[PDB]
Amino acid sequence: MRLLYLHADRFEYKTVKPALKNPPDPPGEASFGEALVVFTTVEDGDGPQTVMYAASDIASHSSRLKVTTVILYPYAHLSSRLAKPMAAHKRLIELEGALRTKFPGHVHRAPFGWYKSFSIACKGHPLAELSRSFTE
Amino acid sequence: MRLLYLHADRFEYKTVKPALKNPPDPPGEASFGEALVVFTTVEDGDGPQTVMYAASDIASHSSRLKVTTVILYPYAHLSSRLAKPMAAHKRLIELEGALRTKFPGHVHRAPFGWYKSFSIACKGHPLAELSRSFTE
Ligand SMILES: C[C@@H](O)[C@H](N)C(=O)N[C@H]1[C@@H](O)[C@H](n2cnc3c(N)ncnc32)O[C@@H]1CO
Ligand SMILES: C[C@@H](O)[C@H](N)C(=O)N[C@H]1[C@@H](O)[C@H](n2cnc3c(N)ncnc32)O[C@@H]1CO
Repeated sequence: MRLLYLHADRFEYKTVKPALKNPPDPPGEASFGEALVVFTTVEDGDGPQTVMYAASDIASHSSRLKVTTVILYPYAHLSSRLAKPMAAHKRLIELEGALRTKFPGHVHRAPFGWYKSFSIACKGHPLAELSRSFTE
Repeated sequence: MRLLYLHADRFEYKTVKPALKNPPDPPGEASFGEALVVFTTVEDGDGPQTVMYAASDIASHSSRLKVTTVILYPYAHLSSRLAKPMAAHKRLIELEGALRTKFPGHVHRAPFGWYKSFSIACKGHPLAELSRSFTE
């Protein structure tokens, strides 16, 4: 699992066209205030332990930033070892569930399988932008 | 070299604090209209051939999108095999020079060595967001 932690003053996205033949999440759109935006690439070989590591780190980083909103934003472009679409959608479902057990704020899981337009205003401070890898 | 091609309706950034002890580029800020924003991570082992590959692909992708502006945005977070700061600044200088020989539009090299705040409005269409690796 490759992740990118963007501490944003603002985030919003809208799904456009389907990217997979059968996108497992309905289309949609959302906009946010301050939020840690976690760009998430599920990698071939992520399982439950990977998920719990990532959940723990996401919650601890958020606590550091004092953020109360976390967006889990599926992203196919952070690495060159992706899990297949089905497996990836499952791990993201589990990652959302797992993060709720470690983080008291708002957790928003963005839809998986769509091309999306997004806007972000990413903060300029030293820890606004960090990358993370998790494995098992 | 790891790259991320973000086809944006809009982009802007401002440098905040220094990130290296001696940032080789002066501080600054800029804002743009439509533009391909190339998030660039220089990897340990990039040389001249890597640069020319990336320049060729950047120019050809831009031609596909019919964009006329390309931002080369140094980014330390796309991979886990970075070149050292000096080497990376050099390759980005060369990448900017090389891209001018293949792409007729505006090429903006963002400053290297700063923490930055940025805003992007990234397009929703099928090729608005692509990743690329180049090696030699
Ligand atoms: C394209 C860009 O605008 C958008 N943001 C996008 O990347 N959409 C992805 C994810 O939502 C999802 N997806 C497929 N594989 C994966 C994976 N291994 N890990 C996470 N998501 C995946 O399916 C879409 C196409 O790959
Ligand atoms: C932090 C985030 O807001 C900002 N956008 C940032 O990443 N700043 C980077 C690059 O500008 C540059 N830099 C250092 N190493 C590299 C490298 N190997 N490749 C490209 N740039 C590098 O030095 C800064 C700190 O790593």
